[PDB]
Amino acid sequence: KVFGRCELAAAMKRHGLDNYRGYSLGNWVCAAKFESNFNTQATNRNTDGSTDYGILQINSRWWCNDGRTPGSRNLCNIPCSALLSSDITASVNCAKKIVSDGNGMNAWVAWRNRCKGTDVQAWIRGCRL
Ligand SMILES: [Cl-]
Ligand SMILES: [Cl-]
Ligand SMILES: [Cl-]
Ligand SMILES: [Cl-]
Ligand SMILES: [Cl-]
Ligand SMILES: [Cl-]
Ligand SMILES: [Cl-]
Ligand SMILES: [Cl-]
Ligand code: NA
Repeated sequence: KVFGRCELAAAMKRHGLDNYRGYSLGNWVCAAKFESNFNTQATNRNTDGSTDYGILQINSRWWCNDGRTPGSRNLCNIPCSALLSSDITASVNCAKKIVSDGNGMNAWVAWRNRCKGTDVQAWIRGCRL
């Protein structure tokens, strides 16, 4: 599913991501924009052999199981395929664990490089939330 911007903001809020760990909703929407362009089915292979899955490009090195990432963990206790669903529940629940892991949203390199410090409220501007 390719979400609309406000549609995704609303779904993230529904699932308790707004201000989670102090990160406003616009931070999450901005991260999703640059990770997946709001496409739940996005996948990308990393140089290390791991793969990133879903709207927030969650990595199989630590967070989900895909059966083909040697030496990896599955700390969200989910198949990586769950992160591609039109229903964002699994991605949101896993993102909550990731953002709590110590480095906040810097876990998402694209958030650090493209969202951090910017006017992230622009991403939810105009939305009925
Ligand atoms: Cl957009
Ligand atoms: Cl915001
Ligand atoms: Cl594996
Ligand atoms: Cl393969
Ligand atoms: Cl594990
Ligand atoms: Cl699994
Ligand atoms: Cl949803
Ligand atoms: Cl933080
Ligand atoms: Na894994």
